[PDB]
Amino acid sequence: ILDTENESYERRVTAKNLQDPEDKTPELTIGEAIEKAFGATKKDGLLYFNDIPIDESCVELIFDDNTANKIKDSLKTLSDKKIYNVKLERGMNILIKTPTYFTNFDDYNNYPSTWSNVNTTNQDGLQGSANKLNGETKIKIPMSELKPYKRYVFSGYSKDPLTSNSIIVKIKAKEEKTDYLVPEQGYTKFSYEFETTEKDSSNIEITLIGSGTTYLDNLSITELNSTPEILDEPEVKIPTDQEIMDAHKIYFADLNFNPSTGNTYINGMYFAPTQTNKEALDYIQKYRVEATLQYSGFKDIGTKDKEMRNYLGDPNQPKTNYVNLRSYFTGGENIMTYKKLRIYAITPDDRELLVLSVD
Amino acid sequence: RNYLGDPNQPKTNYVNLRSYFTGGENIMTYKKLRIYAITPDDRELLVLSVD
Ligand SMILES: [Ca+2]
Repeated sequence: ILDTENESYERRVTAKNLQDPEDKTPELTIGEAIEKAFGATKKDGLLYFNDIPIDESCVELIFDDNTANKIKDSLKTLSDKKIYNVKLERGMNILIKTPTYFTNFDDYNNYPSTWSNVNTTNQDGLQGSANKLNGETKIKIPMSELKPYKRYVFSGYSKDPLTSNSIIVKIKAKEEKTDYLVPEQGYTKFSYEFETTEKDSSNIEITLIGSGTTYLDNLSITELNSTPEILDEPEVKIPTDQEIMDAHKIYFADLNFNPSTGNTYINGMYFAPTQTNKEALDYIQKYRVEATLQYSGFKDIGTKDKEMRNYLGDPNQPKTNYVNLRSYFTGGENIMTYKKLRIYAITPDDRELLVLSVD
Repeated sequence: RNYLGDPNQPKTNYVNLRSYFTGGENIMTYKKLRIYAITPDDRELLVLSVD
């Protein structure tokens, strides 16, 4: 498969299966297969699609387990340790992802803005020139040349012929990731990852600071996948514990009178609606009450749901919370006024709050 | 509501002061009162004032 980040190409090519003598099919190394599978050209021994460099250095490569392990040991045996020189067997599942942004300091400059330190005067890099510049090279991308919610990889090659010193790599991205690189005599790939967000967030900034003379080439950036994220919402408005007790600050007790020694034994309750509490009287779902009955004392009487009757019985007045003390779990007895009583508002989350107390 | 309660008269705007968010109390006449017409676009306009 080819990535070629405007349209993909997939091909199929016959393998040899060395374990059969009667298969007189030709034998092909990987690199040989690629040039025929995509009509690629060899400008310098490197493979070029139309002008896009293609080999182990300039691109990213992706393998299946079998297809990778069958190279893992087929390389330590070969004379040349280049992958494109490994042959082809059946069932290899390969993938060639091309960089979206690439420079070898010889032919290719994808990057919109250029690096702060160039030094293209060289003959190293495994290819043409190489960035020497013992100093540091920054790079800034406006994030407008990037797919927003994706993660890319940053690949390239580094060597230090005196194998003494080393480099840092900062990536100002989703996160500010930190990174230290120890190059070697020969070149080595690094391929550090990072994530982008927000569709013109802060310009994404990659800085490379290294003390002592350093050598670079084939700096590739290339997409991998999408990353989910979350912005900013209107969330659960758990109102308070105070506005509850500010919603019930206005109440009225509906009373059923007794003709003999009239002491207005309670029939129920309300909680007055005004302009403000019409949100705060709504979160209270249950009502715990404990009262003082007639023939016995101060019993605990139920937590049944509210009733939502018309306030004061005035049909024009709206409907608001009614706590029918009559329907609670009394033994069947009335509830006097001017003696002890307490009503608890219990939020749905089992968090009781006192809201008034008869004293 | 029906204007003046006369069923032959048409239906026109009624502002039921009783159904408003009073604490449960009446509204006297010959003492201060003001009614605001609020257009749907949240643009209030005074339309009469008891004085
Ligand atoms: Ca190069």
